[PDB]
Amino acid sequence: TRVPVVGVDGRPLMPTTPRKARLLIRDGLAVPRRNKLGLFYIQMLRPVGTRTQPVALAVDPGAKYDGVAVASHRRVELRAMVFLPDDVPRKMETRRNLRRARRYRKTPRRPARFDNRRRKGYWLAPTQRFKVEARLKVVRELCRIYPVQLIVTEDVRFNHARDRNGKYFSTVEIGKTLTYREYRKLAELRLVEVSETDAWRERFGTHANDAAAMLMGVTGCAHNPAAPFFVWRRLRYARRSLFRQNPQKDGVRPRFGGTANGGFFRKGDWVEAEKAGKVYRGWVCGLPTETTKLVGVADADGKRIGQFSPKKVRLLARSTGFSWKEVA
RNA sequence: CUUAUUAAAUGACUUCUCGUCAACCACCCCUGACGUUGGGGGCCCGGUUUGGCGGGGCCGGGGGCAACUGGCUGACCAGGCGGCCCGGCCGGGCAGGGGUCCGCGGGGCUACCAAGGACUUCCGGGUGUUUCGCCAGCCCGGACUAUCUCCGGCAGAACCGCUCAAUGCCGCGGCCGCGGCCUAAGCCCUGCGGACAGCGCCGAGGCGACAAUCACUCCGGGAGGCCGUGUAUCGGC
DNA sequence: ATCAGCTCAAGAGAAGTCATTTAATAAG
DNA sequence: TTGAGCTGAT
Ligand SMILES: [Mg+2]
Ligand SMILES: [Mg+2]
Repeated sequence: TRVPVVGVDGRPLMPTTPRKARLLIRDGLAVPRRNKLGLFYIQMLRPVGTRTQPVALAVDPGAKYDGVAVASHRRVELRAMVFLPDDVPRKMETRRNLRRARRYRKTPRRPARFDNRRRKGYWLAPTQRFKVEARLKVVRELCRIYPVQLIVTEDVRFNHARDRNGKYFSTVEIGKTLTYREYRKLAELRLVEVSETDAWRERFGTHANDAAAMLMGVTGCAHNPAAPFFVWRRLRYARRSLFRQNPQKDGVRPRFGGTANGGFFRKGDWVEAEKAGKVYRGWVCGLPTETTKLVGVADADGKRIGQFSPKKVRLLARSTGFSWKEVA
């Protein structure tokens, strides 16, 4: 196991051992820290030598989930898996339907204006902006704590003109130029063909393994089966839909969404909670209200653990946007 | 790299409307005290007529066992903002004057650096869970008309409403000698009648930050290399 | 008097037109 | 995807 180290100037250093991590914290020379992805690291409180060896990052994008791996010049140091749960198209469809009904029943007749709705600069649909921004944040937060010098990614391609079914390629092809533009600001980029990915996978023998095979290809590092495996997913909430849509008996509409409501906790926050004499660490599914004076907490995969008394919940970290999960 | 063809992804405007909830009126049915009056119900699902969607009229079945419906009004983010009015920037409010589409008609103009506006361009504003902050989308104002972006109609077409359905037809110029004259189904303005609204616009979308984040093994507070600035997988024994 | 376990319901669609980004191919 | 209702228990 290795602990990432970050210098007083904000550069990543080379990773150190857990023993050095312990003693640097104990002696007060460095502060322990967690990344936005929850990865533990240490920030120095002293200048130290800045010499580092090569480190490379690989990202193998999928539609539903991605593989990520980090390798030193010697070995793979990390494997990870990233989930993006495809929530935005339904949310935009429901918002569109509600807008259409609202305008129908609440506005006069209005002119149809569709001929000249020009778009200025580069454009992406909200779903593709969502997935690009998530993948960029993952990469950008990995490059924050590791001395990444090279980014490796497969350049997905599909012949849409000859096969109509290609949905799960379109969702990853679209937005690639913005991704590649943003990648090159972090580190030098090596694009990889799908055939090269296949060849390296078959040579060396969870899709983080495929991203690791792209590393073993480009940089020749050894495989590391003992490397830790992490699961990360973007947190999803009902951000502005404050109430349920259909009026129920006597015309009531129950409240639904909102990430903040003037309380202490907020839905993205990471918390430790007690219930039935047992301790849980999780993320705030639900907020206290005048009637429902409980905090809903969910596990790393987004399923609610339960509802908790607000006295028994301790705030660990405010919303990072991600959950995290180490796989034993 | 410009333009085009095919195919995916998912964003916008508009029309038509389902779905949910609530109140009142009219009619019908079961049942109760003695036609007056009182409790409750009058519901669903599938098929069909159309190019298609929603009403309506038919066909059939379920579930009740009681046969099986009309009219009309209000609500579906919380709220925010603009126009104008009344009282004294706070309180209350929608009278006036605006917005769009359709039918018939008129005035001025022009043939693509068009007619001359704006879903063009530039600047700015409203809205957009919030602890703070940013963005997408929509809408609006002023300044020009921006290094150029955009501007139509008929049939099919009906039991009704809407719709550029598949398809078919027209206009996107004509005439003369690059230039000139003329003229629209194109551009600007506008009259009378009808439709939507009852004063309008935006509200169910994406995200950043937060030090409360103190780890990993292993013993029973400590251990899990010393040095090259107490980083290092690189170098040194 | 309040903690914990278990349960419940939850808005959706046709059509006209238009617009980006990413393929494979044209033609310049 | 999340607030809220209901019950049993101490
Ligand atoms: Mg707000
Ligand atoms: Mg047609």
